[PDB]
Amino acid sequence: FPQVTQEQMNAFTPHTTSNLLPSPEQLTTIANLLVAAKVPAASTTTIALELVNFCYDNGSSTYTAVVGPSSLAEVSLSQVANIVKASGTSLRKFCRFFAPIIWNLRTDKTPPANWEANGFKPTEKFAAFDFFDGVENPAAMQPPGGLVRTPSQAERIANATNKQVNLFQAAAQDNNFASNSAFITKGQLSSNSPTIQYL
RNA sequence: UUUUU
Repeated sequence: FPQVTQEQMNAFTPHTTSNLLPSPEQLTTIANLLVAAKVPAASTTTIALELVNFCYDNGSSTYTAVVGPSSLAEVSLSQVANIVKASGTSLRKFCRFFAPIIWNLRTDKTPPANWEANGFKPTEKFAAFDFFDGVENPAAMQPPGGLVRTPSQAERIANATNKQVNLFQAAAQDNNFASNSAFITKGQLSSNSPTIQYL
């Protein structure tokens, strides 16, 4: 190895990606299938934003019942969300790409729908959506004039501590069985007692 | 990776 010199560390191409966002190769196998849904060529970020806006109020699980007709084309959201659930990228991974834009578009104006009953205090309610780690990412699509306001520390602590509570609501309903068969599960649906409801 | 109902 040639003991890197100054000219080499002065002629570096700065370029950052992240595995929390869908790979650049996956951003094309989505656009090519969107136009295949008769979607306009130029207006391809609008339809994706109109889905990020829906996952901002209901969530980004793979089990989210996406319902609603788009107001920008003749394509329904369900077939947009089902297109984006292909080629490997998860829905949440996709909404993470536009998180910095939905931040500007909706913060301090309209909170996520499911915060009154997701464990968020009223002051830190605008981080009440998953994929909130999309603004902690300089790789996601950034808004023209930067973010409206940086997330506060309270909001981050909340999104962290509430991310773990939900994981101990999903992982506390399933089992540590590694097979759905009737010989391993023995019929038991869950593998853990009601330590999954009480404190 | 897992945050819906």
